[PDB]
Amino acid sequence: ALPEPFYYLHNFRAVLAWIGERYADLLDDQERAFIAAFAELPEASQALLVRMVMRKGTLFREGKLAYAEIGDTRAAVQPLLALGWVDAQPTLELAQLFGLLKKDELSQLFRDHLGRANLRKDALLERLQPLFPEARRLAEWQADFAEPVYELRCMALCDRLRLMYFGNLWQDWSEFVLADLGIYRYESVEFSADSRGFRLRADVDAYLHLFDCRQRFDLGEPLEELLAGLPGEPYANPWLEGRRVKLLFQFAQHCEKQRDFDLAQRLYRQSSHPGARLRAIRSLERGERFAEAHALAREASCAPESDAERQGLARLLPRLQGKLGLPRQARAAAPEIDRLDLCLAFPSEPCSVEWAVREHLEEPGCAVHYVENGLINSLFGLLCWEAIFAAIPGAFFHPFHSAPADLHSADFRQRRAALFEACLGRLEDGSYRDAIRCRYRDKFGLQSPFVYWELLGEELLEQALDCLPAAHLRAWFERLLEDIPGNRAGLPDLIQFWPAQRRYRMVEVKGPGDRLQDNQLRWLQFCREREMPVAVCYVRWH
DNA sequence: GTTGGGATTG
DNA sequence: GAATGTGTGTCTCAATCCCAACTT
DNA sequence: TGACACACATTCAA
Ligand SMILES: [Ca+2]
Ligand SMILES: [Ca+2]
Repeated sequence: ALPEPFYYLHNFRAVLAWIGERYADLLDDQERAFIAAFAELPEASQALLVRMVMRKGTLFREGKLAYAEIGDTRAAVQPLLALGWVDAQPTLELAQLFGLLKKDELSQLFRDHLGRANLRKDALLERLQPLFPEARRLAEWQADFAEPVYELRCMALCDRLRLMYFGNLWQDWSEFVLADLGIYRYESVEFSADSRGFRLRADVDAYLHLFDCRQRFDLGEPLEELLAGLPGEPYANPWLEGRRVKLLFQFAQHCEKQRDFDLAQRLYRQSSHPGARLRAIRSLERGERFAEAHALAREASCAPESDAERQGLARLLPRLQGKLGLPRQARAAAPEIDRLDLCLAFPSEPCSVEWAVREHLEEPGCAVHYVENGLINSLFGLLCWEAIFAAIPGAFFHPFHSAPADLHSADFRQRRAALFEACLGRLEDGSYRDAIRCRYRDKFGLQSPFVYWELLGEELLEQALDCLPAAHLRAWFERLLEDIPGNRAGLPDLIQFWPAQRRYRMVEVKGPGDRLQDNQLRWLQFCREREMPVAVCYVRWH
């Protein structure tokens, strides 16, 4: 509904300029030649090229290329044919033709070799691939097919550019029009004109290779040839080693699901990924090598990766000490968790077990809310908003940031320690209550990692602000900062407020067929050692 | 005719 | 009865087409 | 496009 018909080409020329000035030193010979050559195309053909780069395929029937802004599809496509950037009569493997053509058209083309039953499209290919392994020009499948198919052949450079400008490959160019329409509305940070996503080109190239390995894997191919291509020595850049170490982790998971534990051990062991060490032990155990398992677990319990790894090691060590001759480690006492049982009539009809306990528990002198990590994450997101989106160098390179780029980075707290000391300071004097309504009214709806506007109504915001102790908020917000990925979930299903007694209690509801998860248990027990009001409500039916 | 999942699209 | 492995649904931007599968 | 929580199945060491 915005004016201009060509906005998407304005936006693409826009990103070409931005990579021209910000990434100038990072471009190559072949690449900088592309940005130059692109600017010389007619407006009609530059527009078509942006359409194909923005749609799903690398392959298109001329028929699917109808656009009003560009009059003729065939006319606009010639200057692109000249650079070899768009192929006509490209080569299509059997499977790819099944994408381009309807089942009607495919039925006739292979009309000979389908006699058996009329059957599905996914099924045809299964029975039709052994007959047609080879790939052919579109002309060599049916010689008279008069509709071109186009293959955009320069797409690799475009993803390299998209990756450099955005700094993660999941965001589309559609980020532009959505922001303009006011659909996804982002916070605007003012960062330096020299700040950018990637420093070295070898950083871009490495990200791109890891992305290639999961692409080739989520299709597959064996890892046996993939781990040939991955580096066997850690990456220079920390964020890359983050990405690589995670990739290794997920490959090892796929191994474990195929019951290949001897390889699973080798893979987990060379990933630094969270809980990788644990899956390594549990993998060795699954593969019946108990001797190595026990030694790894003993090594881990000495300086454990996390409270969650402590929590799992507290199960693995004694079982291993069981299948080995060793004396068991008597596990710890737990403070216990405040039990509440409810016998409720049947659904009918569902209506989750959680919602039902919310209506049951409301006194009405009691108010009860369904918020899962919504309320603590959100209050934190509001209070520390000015610290989170603080303009720290290399934390923002574009307009579309939903969270700082350094968010999971280990020293992220330390770099902002100023504004965090200030925002966390508002708990010590009274100023947090007003400050949170201030960031809340001003910043409502803006995309942020922690703030669930959907969840946070006026009633819940001010009920929580006056029933939640300043000091308990200090505790939870400090714990949240200790491991951002590892502590932002586990929180309970419900929180209830008694505003007259300015009390609250958080309640986890477990229907039959759920137990308390490990991270949930950490959250409950952390509160319970701090003498915070949490409780677990287990429901039975009758 | 209906679903229902996808792409596409501003 | 724990403790595991493993499968499923919910978020969605919303509106519109275009197909493939099912149901009449 | 995952991250989360839940639901259900399987396999064990008390
Ligand atoms: Ca829940
Ligand atoms: Ca629950």
